Amino acid sequence: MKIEEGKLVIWINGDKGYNGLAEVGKKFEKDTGIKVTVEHPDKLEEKFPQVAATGDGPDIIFWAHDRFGGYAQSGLLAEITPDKAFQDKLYPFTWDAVRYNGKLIAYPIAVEALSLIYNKDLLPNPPKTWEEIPALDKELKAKGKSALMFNLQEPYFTWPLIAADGGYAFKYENGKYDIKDVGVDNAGAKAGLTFLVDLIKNKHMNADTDYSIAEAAFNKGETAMTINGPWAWSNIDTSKVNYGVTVLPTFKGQPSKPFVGVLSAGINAASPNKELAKEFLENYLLTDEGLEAVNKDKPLGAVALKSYEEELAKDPRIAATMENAQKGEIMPNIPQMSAFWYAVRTAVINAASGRQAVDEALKDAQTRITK
Ligand code: NA
Ligand code: NA
Ligand code: NA
Ligand code: NA
Ligand code: NA
Ligand code: NA
Repeated sequence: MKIEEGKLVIWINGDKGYNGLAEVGKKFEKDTGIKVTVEHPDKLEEKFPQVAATGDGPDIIFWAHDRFGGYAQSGLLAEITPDKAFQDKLYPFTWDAVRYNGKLIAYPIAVEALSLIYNKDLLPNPPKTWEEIPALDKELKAKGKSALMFNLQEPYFTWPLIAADGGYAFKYENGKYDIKDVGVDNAGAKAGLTFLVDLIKNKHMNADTDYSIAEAAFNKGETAMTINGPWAWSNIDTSKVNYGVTVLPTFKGQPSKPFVGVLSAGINAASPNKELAKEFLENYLLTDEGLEAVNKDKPLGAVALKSYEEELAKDPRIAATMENAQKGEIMPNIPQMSAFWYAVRTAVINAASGRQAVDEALKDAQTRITK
């Protein structure tokens, strides 16, 4: 057949633990006699919709859930059939990330979100609120340091604060998103962006701080805190910096709302191996031993499977990742989300520089996203 019956071909990106996944496949092959081939093609997220559109490609694809919206719109993904008992083995918010048009189209694997990263030697008790941070910065500036540096140029990094007091991208209801219910220019978003702009106006942050500056400042020990994700941990210079990772600060008593990415496993709609793929994903990969094999190769971060997350969370960085993810916002998987990134990027830049008042900046963004 076009996709070969009686084997599994799996695509996963080259920055994931594909050797560990291959070992899960080897266990599957020993139990079933079914060959499992793990591949990590370049540009696989672009290749997959091309080959799957002709009924070809891998049996299983692994990618962040938000890309699977577009795949599901094109009918590239099988509706999966986990029973209710299996569903109860994963944190319930992860299933929401893999619903499209009401139907489950993938298995959640792992969970990623921003956290507050802090220098224990500069700040052994990091702030629980954003409101504390101006006064803390003044104290640290007096001793030659700063409180907080993070990427202000990209809304992925500023949204956690902007949205804390009631902002949101699109309202989620019943496995679907309301494209008319956008939370970009409401009073909560205005409050959060005002607080951010005030941090800049009061000289606690510089409006041109980007990813490079924040990472370098924190790694040099110049700033007590940054905001970044699990991809950054390996790069933190632990020779210079005894760092911790914790829950993001609250604003107006409300948690920060980082976007959540859920690494997910979809089954090709054209696969003749859908029962094999289900068996592999449910009863080999989504087990403590299967996730351990992948994680030992390249860390997954926090995971969707409760039994293994409860083990991983002995690492406080992973516990913090999951806490911030549970309080955060699943990234919408709908096409209108592309309008969100560029509209909000523009709004925050214009607000932080003074080109636009906060209110008019967010109003213009709201209009574009809802057009
Ligand atoms: Na194999
Ligand atoms: Na406090
Ligand atoms: Na448990
Ligand atoms: Na264990
Ligand atoms: Na005002
Ligand atoms: Na409006």
